[PDB]
Formats: sequence, C-alpha cells, structure tokens
Amino acid sequence: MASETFEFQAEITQLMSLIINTVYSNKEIFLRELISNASDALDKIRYKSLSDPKQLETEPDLFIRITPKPEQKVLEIRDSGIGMTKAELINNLGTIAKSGTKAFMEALSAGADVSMIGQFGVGFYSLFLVADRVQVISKSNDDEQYIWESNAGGSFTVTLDEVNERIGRGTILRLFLKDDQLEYLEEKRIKEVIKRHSEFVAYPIQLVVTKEVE
Amino acid sequence: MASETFEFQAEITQLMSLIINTVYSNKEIFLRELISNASDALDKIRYKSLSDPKQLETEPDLFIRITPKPEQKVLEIRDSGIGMTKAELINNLGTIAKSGTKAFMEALSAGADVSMIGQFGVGFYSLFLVADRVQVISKSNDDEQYIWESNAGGSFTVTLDEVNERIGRGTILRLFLKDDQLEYLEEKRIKEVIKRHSEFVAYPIQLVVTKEVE
Ligand SMILES: O=C1CCCC/C=C/CCNC(=O)c2c(O)cc(O)c(Cl)c2C1
Ligand SMILES: O=C1CCCC/C=C/CCNC(=O)c2c(O)cc(O)c(Cl)c2C1
Repeated sequence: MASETFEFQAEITQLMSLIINTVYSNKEIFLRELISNASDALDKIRYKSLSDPKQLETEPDLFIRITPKPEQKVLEIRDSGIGMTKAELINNLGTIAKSGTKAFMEALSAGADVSMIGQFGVGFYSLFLVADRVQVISKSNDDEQYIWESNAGGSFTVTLDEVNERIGRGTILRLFLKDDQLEYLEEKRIKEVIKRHSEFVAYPIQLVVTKEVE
Repeated sequence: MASETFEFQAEITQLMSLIINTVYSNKEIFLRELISNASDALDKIRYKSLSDPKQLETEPDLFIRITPKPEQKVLEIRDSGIGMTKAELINNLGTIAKSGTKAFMEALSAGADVSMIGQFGVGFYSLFLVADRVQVISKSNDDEQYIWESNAGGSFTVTLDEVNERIGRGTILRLFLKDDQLEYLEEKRIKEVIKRHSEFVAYPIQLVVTKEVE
C-alpha cells in the first residue's frame, strides 16, 4: 500500500516542538489525556447506538485496553469507540487548526502545568511528552482501517492498513516510547498513573501483561 | 484477498474425524504438541541462522507465546520459529499424506492414549481435540505472510494475509475453542498443563494475561 503525505497545520507543528522541547515535568498526564480521548470515543459510539444498534455489532464490547510491548519499546492504548475515517484522521490529527492551540502555547510559555493541555482541546499531542514516533490506527464503521503516522516532523502519512490486527471498530494509539520513558511499559507504574488521574471512567480499563512461565 | 481452496488428503480427513469424534480424555496434550512444534520451528531458524545471521533480523527474539482471547473464545499459540511458505502450508498441513497417519489411526482404534499422537508425526491434528476451527498464520523469511484455515471439513483455504498483525517471522496457531473447552483460556489451567507436559523447553514460554485495572 502506497502512503500519502500531508503537512501539519503550522501552529500544530509549533505546538509539537514546544511539547517535545520545553516540558520537563508531569509527563505522566499523557496517559490521562489518551484515556479521556478513548472514553470520549466510547461515549460517541454508545450514544450513536442510542438510536441505532447495528453500530455495536462490529465490536460489541466497550473497553479501553493498554498493552506494553517491551521488545519494541512500544505502548499501545486501544479503545472500541466510534473510530475515525480516513478524512477524519487527516482533519482531526494535523491539517486543521485547533482553536485552543495558540492559547495553550501561550499558557505553557507563561508557566502553565502541561496538565492544562486538555482544557485547550489539544491533549492528543501530550503523547509527544513520552514518544518520538506515533502510529494512530483507526477503524470507523464508515470506512476501512487506516494508519496515521508521525515522528513530530512537519508532515504525517496516512496509509490504508494491510499490516496490523483487525480492530472491529475503534482506535489504537501506538506510541514508540523514548529511551528515558520506558517506565510506562511497567505494570506497576501504569497502574499508579491510572489510579492518580483516571479514577472516574465508565468503561473497563484492561491492562495486558506478558509473563514468562517458570 | 481472494481465498484458494484445497482438499485434504483422504487419510487426514479420516484422522481429523477420528480425533474429533472418538477421543474423550487427555485432551490437554494438544498444548504439549503445539509447544513441541513451536520449539521444533525455533530449533530450525536457530540452526539455519548459524550460516546466515541475517535470518534472525526479521525477529531477533526466540520465544513461544500463548495468548487467550476470551471475548472471541480464541487461544493463540505463537512462536518466532522458521515459519512456513505458502507451498509449505499447503503441503505440510493437508495435501500430502503423512507417513504415520494410518498407523496412528489404527493405534488409536486399538485403545492407544491420544498422547501417542506425537510419536506418529501428526500431533498438529490434536488441536481438534479442543477446537472446531483453526487458522494457521505463518511468515517465513522466504515468503509473504499467509493464512491457512480449516473447520475440520474436507477442504481448507489458504489466503494472502492482509488482516492480522505482522509477525516478523514464525507461526501462530489461532484456535477457535469449542464451548466445553474454554478452561484453556484460563491462566491457572494453562500453567498447569505446561508444568505437567512441557517441563523441558529451551525457549521462554510467555503467557499474555489481560486484567481489568480495578
Ligand atoms: O481524539 C481524537 C481526535 C478527534 C477529536 C474528536 C473525537 C472523535 C471520536 C473518535 N475519536 C478517536 O478515534 C480517538 C480515540 O478513540 C483515542 C485517541 O487517543 C484519539 Cl487521539 C482519538 C482521536
Ligand atoms: O509443524 C508444522 C507442520 C510442518 C512440520 C515440519 C515443521 C516445519 C518448520 C516450521 N514449523 C511451523 O511453522 C509450525 C509451528 O511453528 C508451530 C506449529 O504448531 C506448527 Cl503445526 C507448525 C507447522
């Protein structure tokens, strides 16, 4: 499958650099932001099923699932929410201006805790606090499975997915963690962050742990 | 991808029917057989890498990995062994007569424990003790990733894989468990069976467990 390349909207490119280069503390809130986004997407498929039930048939179970993949230095956060079409990935994750982007960059430069990022609608980008590369794999009932990929350059790619597991419906954030942020692969640390920041979630949060049989 | 359909060699169809219909006890040995096959495949890539270290670069870690997927009533057994090309899947898993097939069917009808199946070189088919459907997903350094699928009919399908996760190299047995054999989804049962039958394995056996964060 041939990939397509897109340029980030200018302020998003600026936001990404500010996040990667000027934020030193409270990185762990990336997980809160990603859990919140997942919860949001789960709400929308659930609501959209409030007046149409066939929607859930692609993935009847509603969940958030976190999967450390230590060998690849990867952390995946999956949900069975409403998902994103190809156009939605392109529009929502880079090409269109987010209204709060500038205000957030100003706030941050003024000394704001990065925890404030969600208040501005750009919490997705907090993932760059811990990862230097990300693939967003998404399946909406309304489209085929796609892969959005960024390395915090100035452009991203979108590719029809012929390489990852089928998700019936929903989104996977595949974070390629930085070498100094591998603590987020660890069961105990993941649990701690969830308990501190994601106490009130309406959906099961599953953690996938791989143990050697001795 | 369009599927290709192939007929099973006659005695294999017979073997499958006998396994599914006449074996009542010691079903758990299916796991020993599948673990042994995985170990075998891991031996072969390891040996072959002796004269071609680039062989491992597709998947540097040598492991066996067991993943229960309760939602789907599925149990996966994965290894990063040498894998099978498209022709190998077709030849090894259905079209070619296995020399011990007849002798095993006779032994079984004479009262032999099914545990003896490995002795006749047909241990793969023990999976039908617990599953009514199986997909074998395989990736050899020498070919593309393929899916072999059977429901113990008289025919199987082989399909170029554009729907599952990329394995770097190796084989996944995806067992669709029968409703009275779901005990093999449970961490405790799996550990028990490994401890009894697969005490001596040269490769780490990893078990992937999914737990809700409470
Ligand atoms: O928030 C996102 C940008 C669009 C904002 C509006 C939400 C749309 C509903 C579907 N949202 C999603 O797939 C989704 C998700 O499930 C988990 C996530 O970590 C992220 Cl980043 C997203 C995408
Ligand atoms: O044993 C198999 C039939 C061919 C016998 C000779 C083995 C060839 C080397 C590659 N073997 C495999 O991919 C393999 C595996 O990794 C795990 C398994 O459960 C099974 Cl059934 C197989 C295939």
